[PDB]
Amino acid sequence: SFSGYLKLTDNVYIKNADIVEEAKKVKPTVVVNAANVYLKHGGGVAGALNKATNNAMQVESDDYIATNGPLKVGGSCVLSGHNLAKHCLHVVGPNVNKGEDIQLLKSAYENFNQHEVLLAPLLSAGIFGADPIHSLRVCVDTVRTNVYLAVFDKNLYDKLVSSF
Ligand SMILES: O=C(O)C[C@@H](NC(=O)c1ncnc2[nH]ccc12)c1ccc(F)cc1
Repeated sequence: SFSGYLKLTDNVYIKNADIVEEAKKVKPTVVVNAANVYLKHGGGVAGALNKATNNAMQVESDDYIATNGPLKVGGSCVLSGHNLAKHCLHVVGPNVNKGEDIQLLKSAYENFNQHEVLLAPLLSAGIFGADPIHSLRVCVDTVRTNVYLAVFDKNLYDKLVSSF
């Protein structure tokens, strides 16, 4: 059901789209969230996905943290996708604006290999502060399963495709 995506490799596809609108249209098995270790979904992709769930994502996330403690940078957990997908894979890429190690970006993308197909944002890009051209290269060199990337910023999408 994914449509209008540009094929970058055998398994990586990309589109200039709002991941919330894409998830509402496709209802994928898995939507990836650009999470932090506390699952505090304030801004960026996380804030937008949580708002689309009417805060149900944050209520579920707070119960998960109260039981399990925080995730590791480079780690993930599978929770409900609520009204957006069957599941949400919350993945923690390093936040360069918080001083985190960019070398953990490959470990973050490895979580995608546990799922046959995913709708996802570009990890550690945007307000997480990493070079998005680097994030796209690590994605295509790490993920082996079928990944549909939704890039919100139009200017960024154009820059990523022309430089790929
Ligand atoms: O412009 C971009 O694609 C990069 C940016 N993505 C979004 O904020 C983004 N991407 C897709 N759908 C969206 N809907 C509402 C926001 C949103 C970003 C990626 C990872 C991250 F950790 C933080 C931000």
